[PDB]
Amino acid sequence: TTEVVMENVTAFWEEGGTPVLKDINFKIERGQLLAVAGSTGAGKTSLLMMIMGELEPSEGKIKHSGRISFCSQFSWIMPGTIKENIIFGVSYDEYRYRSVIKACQLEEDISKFAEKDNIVLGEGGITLSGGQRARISLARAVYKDADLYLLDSPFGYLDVLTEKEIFESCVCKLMANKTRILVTSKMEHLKKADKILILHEGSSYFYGTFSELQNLQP
Ligand SMILES: Nc1nc2c(ncn2[C@@H]2O[C@H](COP(=O)(O)OP(=O)(O)OP(=O)(O)O)[C@@H](O)[C@H]2O)c(=O)[nH]1
Ligand SMILES: [Mg+2]
Repeated sequence: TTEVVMENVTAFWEEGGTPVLKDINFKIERGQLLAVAGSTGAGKTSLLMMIMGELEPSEGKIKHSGRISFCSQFSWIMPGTIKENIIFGVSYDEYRYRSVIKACQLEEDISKFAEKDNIVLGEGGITLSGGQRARISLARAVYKDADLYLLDSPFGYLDVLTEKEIFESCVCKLMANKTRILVTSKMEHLKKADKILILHEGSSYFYGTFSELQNLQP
């Protein structure tokens, strides 16, 4: 039925501090995509942290079940091959790995190296670009089997067309049956999402659909 719910959620990082989230409400059905938008400091990553149990509500209720795969907004690499970085301790399957690689446009990068998927990262040899590290980090999160994918601004350092292509091939097509929360501000992502939550300084600036928002326009 419903995969993730927040109801009247208020939370604080620090006792007696200012609330980081204020009366937040949303629901995601199984297989849907929630886009979470808002300016820096609005509370988007903190919302993800609450779903992951790192931040408890002071008011309100939260529902979520099952395993989570989390993609940080800060890309990271550990010493090892590009294949090891993407599978990252999960069991290996050639078809699944290849599908993720292709959806993240990493096939083109990998094909250029003599060592192919065995190119070694994070050990002083290859220095990856920001966009390469972001696509590897996204691929790692998408390769993991999970009930809920939390993708925190995963398109760092990508030009707008590459971002659009990967949003479509990875988030929309490859992950079509999966419950997804994507922190993103881009118009097409909000338009393709089943629901949109725009945060501003902890509060719900807007919650609904892109179509509902368009209907409010003069
Ligand atoms: N005390 C404390 N404050 C935090 C922590 N993490 C985030 N914050 C603060 O909580 C507010 C929201 O922060 P975030 O949730 O990281 O904001 P965001 O929407 O993810 O911002 P961007 O990632 O820059 O787009 C901010 O005012 C932060 O200063 C923490 O671990 N401890
Ligand atoms: Mg953040």
